[PDB]
Amino acid sequence: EVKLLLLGAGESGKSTIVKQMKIIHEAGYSEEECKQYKAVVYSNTIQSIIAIIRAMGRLKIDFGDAARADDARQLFVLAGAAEEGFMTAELAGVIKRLWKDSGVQACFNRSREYQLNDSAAYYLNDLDRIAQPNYIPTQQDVLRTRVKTTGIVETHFTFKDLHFKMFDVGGQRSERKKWIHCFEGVTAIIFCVALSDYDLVLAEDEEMNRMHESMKLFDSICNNKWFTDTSIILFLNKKDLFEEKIKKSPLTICYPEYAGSNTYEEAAAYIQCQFEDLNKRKDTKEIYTHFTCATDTKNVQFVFDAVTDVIIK
Ligand SMILES: Nc1nc2c(ncn2[C@@H]2O[C@H](COP(=O)(O)OP(=O)(O)O)[C@@H](O)[C@H]2O)c(=O)[nH]1
Ligand code: ALF
Ligand SMILES: [Mg+2]
Repeated sequence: EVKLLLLGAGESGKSTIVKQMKIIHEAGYSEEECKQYKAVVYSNTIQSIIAIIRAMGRLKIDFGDAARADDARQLFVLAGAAEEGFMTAELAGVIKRLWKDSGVQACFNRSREYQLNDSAAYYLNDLDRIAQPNYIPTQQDVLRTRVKTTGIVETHFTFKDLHFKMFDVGGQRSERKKWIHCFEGVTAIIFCVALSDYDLVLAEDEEMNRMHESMKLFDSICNNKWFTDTSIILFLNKKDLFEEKIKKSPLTICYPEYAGSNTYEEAAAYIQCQFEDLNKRKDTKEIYTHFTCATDTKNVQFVFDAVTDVIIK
């Protein structure tokens, strides 16, 4: 009986790691379970297109083609069905024309300037498929869903003859007050960090850099004497989004003294060292770091397999 606790700031990938356990250790989501997320997919998709159109006003960005104005009006007239688990070929068209508009795209490419779901493009780019009549979300569609965790979620599974009890909590500031309820008998903590957060700000605070917040959290948990005997595993998550982002957005936004290049390998090791540096007992305490893509099942499988042997030692 092993107890794992998934900690980290909001949207770091904790719940997505939990979803993988089902796919990797069980048999993935059944049809009835996939259908349950159908409305979340649609809700997520409609909320993402609205967040972009909402930002265009704030940033004063015009549509590329004047006619998009009617489509934008139609969107709100029709948005209500989507939430109920319904997508009409009419609504689908509206969203598709909007998504392809150059002004909408220009706004999309300035997303660090507001709050947008990591999966907006994933879904918006796959509209034809997800809008089909009789659509049932795929395993990846489920993994891509965004649903806020509030409270404590407990999940169980068997792996390598061990019975796992995985604990997951909410990372927003207002939720952190609930973390101490899970502190008992923890075999290992899996601290999730979103690498692509380096240039974003807190949903709960536009004055606070998202990566700095994680550092504050990791420093706290890692050096908490209560966890002196718990294995600290660090997942430097969203390696796939970081890879694409490092090429165009400067890391000096987060770490002003970074003198390396806009490359993945070099910028990734740097962030690793920043976090590993917070450990105050480097000779007595070990940090087990892994770079991950929580939405990629094969990646998570090989990484979880390695993490368990560590737990098995
Ligand atoms: N592309 C990409 N998105 C991810 C990854 N990890 C999680 N996501 C997406 O990021 C969003 C937030 O993750 P979630 O697991 O809800 O985070 P929590 O708030 O920490 O539980 C969800 O829509 C996920 O599908 C990753 O490595 N790559
Ligand atoms: F934003 Al998270 F679980 F911390 F939804
Ligand atoms: Mg969660």
